[PDB]
Amino acid sequence: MLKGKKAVVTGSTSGIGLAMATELAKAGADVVINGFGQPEDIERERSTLESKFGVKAYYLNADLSDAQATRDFIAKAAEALGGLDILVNNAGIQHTAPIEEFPVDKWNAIIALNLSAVFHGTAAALPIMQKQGWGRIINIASAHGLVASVNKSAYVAAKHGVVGLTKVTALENAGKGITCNAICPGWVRTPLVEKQIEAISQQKGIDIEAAARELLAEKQPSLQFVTPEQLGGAAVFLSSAAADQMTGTTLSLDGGWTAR
Amino acid sequence: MLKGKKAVVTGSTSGIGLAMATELAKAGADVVINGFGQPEDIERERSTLESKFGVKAYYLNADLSDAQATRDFIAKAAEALGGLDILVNNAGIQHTAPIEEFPVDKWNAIIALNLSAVFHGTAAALPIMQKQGWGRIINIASAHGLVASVNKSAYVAAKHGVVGLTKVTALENAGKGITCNAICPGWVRTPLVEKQIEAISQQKGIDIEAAARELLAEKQPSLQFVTPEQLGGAAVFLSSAAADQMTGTTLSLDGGWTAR
Amino acid sequence: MLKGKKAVVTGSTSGIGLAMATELAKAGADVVINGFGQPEDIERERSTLESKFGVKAYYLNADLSDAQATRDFIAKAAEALGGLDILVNNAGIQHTAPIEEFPVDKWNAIIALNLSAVFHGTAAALPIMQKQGWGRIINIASAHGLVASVNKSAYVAAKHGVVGLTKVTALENAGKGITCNAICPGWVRTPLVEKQIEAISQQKGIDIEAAARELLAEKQPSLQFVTPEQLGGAAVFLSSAAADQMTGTTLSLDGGWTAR
Amino acid sequence: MLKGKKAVVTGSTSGIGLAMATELAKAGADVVINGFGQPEDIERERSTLESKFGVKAYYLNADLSDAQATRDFIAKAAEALGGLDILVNNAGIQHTAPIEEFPVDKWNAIIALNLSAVFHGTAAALPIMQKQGWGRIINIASAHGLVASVNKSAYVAAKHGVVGLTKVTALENAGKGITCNAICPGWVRTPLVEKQIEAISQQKGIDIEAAARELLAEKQPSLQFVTPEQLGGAAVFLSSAAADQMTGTTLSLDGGWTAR
Ligand SMILES: NC(=O)c1ccc[n+]([C@@H]2O[C@H](COP(=O)([O-])OP(=O)(O)OC[C@H]3O[C@@H](n4cnc5c(N)ncnc54)[C@H](O)[C@@H]3O)[C@@H](O)[C@H]2O)c1
Ligand SMILES: NC(=O)c1ccc[n+]([C@@H]2O[C@H](COP(=O)([O-])OP(=O)(O)OC[C@H]3O[C@@H](n4cnc5c(N)ncnc54)[C@H](O)[C@@H]3O)[C@@H](O)[C@H]2O)c1
Ligand SMILES: NC(=O)c1ccc[n+]([C@@H]2O[C@H](COP(=O)([O-])OP(=O)(O)OC[C@H]3O[C@@H](n4cnc5c(N)ncnc54)[C@H](O)[C@@H]3O)[C@@H](O)[C@H]2O)c1
Ligand SMILES: NC(=O)c1ccc[n+]([C@@H]2O[C@H](COP(=O)([O-])OP(=O)(O)OC[C@H]3O[C@@H](n4cnc5c(N)ncnc54)[C@H](O)[C@@H]3O)[C@@H](O)[C@H]2O)c1
Ligand SMILES: [Ca+2]
Ligand SMILES: [Ca+2]
Ligand SMILES: [Cl-]
Ligand SMILES: [Cl-]
Ligand SMILES: [Cl-]
Repeated sequence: MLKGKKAVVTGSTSGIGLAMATELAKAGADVVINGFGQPEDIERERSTLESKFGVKAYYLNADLSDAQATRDFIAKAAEALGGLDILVNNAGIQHTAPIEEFPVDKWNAIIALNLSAVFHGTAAALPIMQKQGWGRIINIASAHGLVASVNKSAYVAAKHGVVGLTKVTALENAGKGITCNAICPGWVRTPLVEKQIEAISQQKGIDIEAAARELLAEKQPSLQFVTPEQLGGAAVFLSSAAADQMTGTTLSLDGGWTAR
Repeated sequence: MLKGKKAVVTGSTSGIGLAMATELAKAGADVVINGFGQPEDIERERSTLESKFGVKAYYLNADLSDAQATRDFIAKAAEALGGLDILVNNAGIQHTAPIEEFPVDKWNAIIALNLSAVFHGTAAALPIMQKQGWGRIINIASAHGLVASVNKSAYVAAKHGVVGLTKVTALENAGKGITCNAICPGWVRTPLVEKQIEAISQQKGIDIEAAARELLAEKQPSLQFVTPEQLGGAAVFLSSAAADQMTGTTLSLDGGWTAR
Repeated sequence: MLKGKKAVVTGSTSGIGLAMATELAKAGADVVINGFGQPEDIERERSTLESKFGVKAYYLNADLSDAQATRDFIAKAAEALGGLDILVNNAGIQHTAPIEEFPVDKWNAIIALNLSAVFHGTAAALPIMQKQGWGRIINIASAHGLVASVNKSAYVAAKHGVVGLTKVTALENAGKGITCNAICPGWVRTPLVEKQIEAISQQKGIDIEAAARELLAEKQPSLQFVTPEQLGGAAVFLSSAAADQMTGTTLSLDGGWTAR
Repeated sequence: MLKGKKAVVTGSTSGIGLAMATELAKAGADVVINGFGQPEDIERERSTLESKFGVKAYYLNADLSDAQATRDFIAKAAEALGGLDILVNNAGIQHTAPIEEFPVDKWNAIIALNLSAVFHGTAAALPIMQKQGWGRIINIASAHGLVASVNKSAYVAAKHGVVGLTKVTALENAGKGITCNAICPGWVRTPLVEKQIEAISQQKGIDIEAAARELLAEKQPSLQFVTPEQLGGAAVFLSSAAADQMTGTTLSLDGGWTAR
């Protein structure tokens, strides 16, 4: 459904980001992968996109925690793609600790990437989409953008802001043919959560995978993880014309996390 | 995208219901419509379905406001298709008036259909899906299942109820291959809506299309109606394996209505 | 605080409702209580209520599930008070049980009491509060009016309904000097809940005071029961002048229940 | 009554913060105000707080936008009041502008003061309350912490961030005797707002009162601004025992803003 569209995905050299660039390409969209890692992989990964889906893939490095760098990013990203229809702010970092102790430097880091990066990101993007008369800004928030969890102050503060920011963007460009929504995922066994499948498994020491099928049991009623492909799928739906009038809202995939 | 699957939509003889079945059929699925009207209009709609999408289309009458009648409906609808994977409880009605002047028979009439029917249609269908190991319950609430408007008590109550019933249904069958979600549409220009557009037309004694754009410019920030066709597309998505972990939540297609 | 103010509280011969009336009286209001029980016990509460707080207290039996009786109730209750400034629709019932197995009668009754009863009582009251230019309609919903939970479909539904209905009331009478909010309590150790604690203690075969701690843990993080006197104090406050602008919202007292 | 207890209110030299401190004092609590302004107007309000409520009112200058400054502030404040029982993080600023034109400097300033400040404030304040076993943290978010309005990206994002932070604060200190809640008020006629009123006045060609009516008209059903005094009443209620079990939730006084 997305043939001929130009999309950009932040933090997409791995995890949920990569799975998304994956599905958008499959939908027939040219994509601008972004993130960190061994140049080799990133290339094998970008290279592999044009192979599976027959679209054009481009890689641009950018530490999206820096406002200007981020803004200069999308601009170059757009230059490479020769346009900019779909922007998906996905890059993000997680840190655990009770407030009174949360490192001050970590707090600023999460806010700067998990939230601020979304704003500047959008800022630069909008003029282009506005000019065109069509656009899909897809912010990747999380359950923790609607509800809260212990010792994740910074992460929850950030995501809650992302969701809120999403609304503003939606209303501000209402009817313009442009939409902004925020996918709010649950438990996705990636490195960001694998660090918590082993942390919760050292305070009990019990099986490393028992601390997982347990990790879920406490938050996700489905007792099953949410696969990145599925998220990429949701990003594809948001980009369809079926969603022309779905703006400023949140789309949750959390095995029933928010239902209770 | 749904080849083989069997679907059912209450109140699908016209309006949003009909559009729902149409996209489910278009996606390759046998559907069972239902509703009121001139058998002539119903038969053409039922047949146009088998003709345009090359699938089996069954018609079943039932005054879903009747308990055993609706529960019976479900089973008889399961024999018609020879199984039952998707259920779209979309039947519903309306009445405008201030709380202290809302006929008690209207209050009832609404709660019976708009809320109770979803309950009876579910309980009847659940045992079936539970045995198949797969299932989809799509309840068509509204924006009035999240926020409220004047002189629509009954309707706002039942929707707020369908949303909460949706939540419960999702939790009781988590990880069983069955998901339950609520589509909370915004203004869709149907007859149920055309009735209020005309009431505004006369109240302010203004144009009929001038009274339309007004109804929008009050709740729908996009100033654009939500096409039934899109809602049928959002229903198709809730059926895709992409939404296997999307359960017990609402899917707002409202042009910004709940963003503010 | 409320010296002189004339209040009414459905289902107050016991538990939460009795508390709601107790703080109301304690705050200087004349109160009308109602509900089932032994005419002896009922007289005692009404009795104590009078001489302990120095205000008039009346009783009025009426089965609130009877739409017609309940309306005659407020008018009747209004006559004894010679006014009606505050209305608290508190009465309600529970019934644990899956969906495919929820007795249609158990659903009908909870819907008739927990939801419909609120509507009628409000319709029968608004008129009075409207003419005087001051009113307080305090609805007792529940966290389950905000989020769902297994085997409690009828309850969770009706509760969402109340929150939704509450909003409509507030909007229809906004500015008139009448406010409408919904108190949403967490676990309150009352007969209604003890009954569930006695089931968990039965199912798991553990100590009763233990099952109580286990009940709390699951949904209520504070691990401390919400107290009646508390919900009472909250109801009082909603009647203060600070609340004057607080209308059509939910006041949640659940020890974190809905925060996660 | 809060006699004995000690309280702190950021940004209280005027506006909502000032009315907040006046109510806690009237309740009998010794308070510490903070903010900017003319040392005479500051020292004036400070005096009235003692000469009118018979309590101790200390003053402390500090640019809450600075992480360390706010962390020492609560430090000195505690040492000043000889303790810290109630923290009211109120300090905040606004700036209207559409995402694409919203000043980067203007953004980071709003985030540092409308979100981060709440963080550090809470970070230094907790240790004290934790050791005491009792505490109250009152965050002054806004209706824009639940919903969104155009051209307020920074502000909306920050508020949600707060409503978000509020939850983690509560959860983390759940059952400890310390609660965290957020007051999300609607339009409160203050400078911050008179500025938005004078923008609609000179940008539409009409009275400064013609615009006010509109300001409310659009978002506030009650068509009446919320009074800074009422907010204080809320804050007082939150510090009461009636609210011992009310934690991690928002307390909205918007006049129906969020009900629709
Ligand atoms: N893992 C989960 O359960 C889960 C749940 C909900 C939401 N999310 C979100 O999904 C998105 C990706 O998280 P993840 O799980 O994939 O973690 P990840 O570790 O798997 O991915 C982080 C991605 O961001 C890149 N990144 C590194 N530095 C960056 C920078 N300065 N700017 C931008 N990107 C940078 C990484 O190299 C990587 O590609 C995030 O914003 C996170 O909110 C994850
Ligand atoms: N129009 C909107 O803006 C809008 C917005 C939100 C939700 N909805 C919902 O969409 C669904 C359809 O509403 P609509 O706009 O299509 O109105 P409609 O008038 O267009 O459709 C009502 C459908 O129900 C059928 N119906 C008649 N009697 C019935 C009965 N006894 N039992 C079951 N169905 C019966 C009708 O024949 C028709 O097919 C509803 O539940 C309504 O909540 C509509
Ligand atoms: N216990 C909790 O944790 C909890 C939590 C949230 C909400 N609530 C609500 O508090 C309200 C009171 O519940 P409860 O815990 O006090 O149960 P309860 O058993 O303690 O009280 C029920 C009250 O309703 C009366 N009642 C009996 N038949 C009635 C009828 N036909 N019509 C009206 N009232 C009738 C009862 O005699 C009693 O006074 C309810 O609507 C329930 O939703 C309770
Ligand atoms: N006015 C409204 O309608 C309204 C509505 C919702 C929320 N609020 C909130 O009320 C709180 C106060 O807003 P306001 O309306 O009173 O604006 P205000 O202009 O009236 O008050 C701003 C307060 O912050 C102080 N301030 C100055 N520099 C500061 C600094 N560096 N750090 C901290 N504080 C500083 C000011 O001196 C003043 O006391 C805010 O966080 C704002 O969210 C106001
Ligand atoms: Ca929740
Ligand atoms: Ca709203
Ligand atoms: Cl947690
Ligand atoms: Cl309205
Ligand atoms: Cl707006």
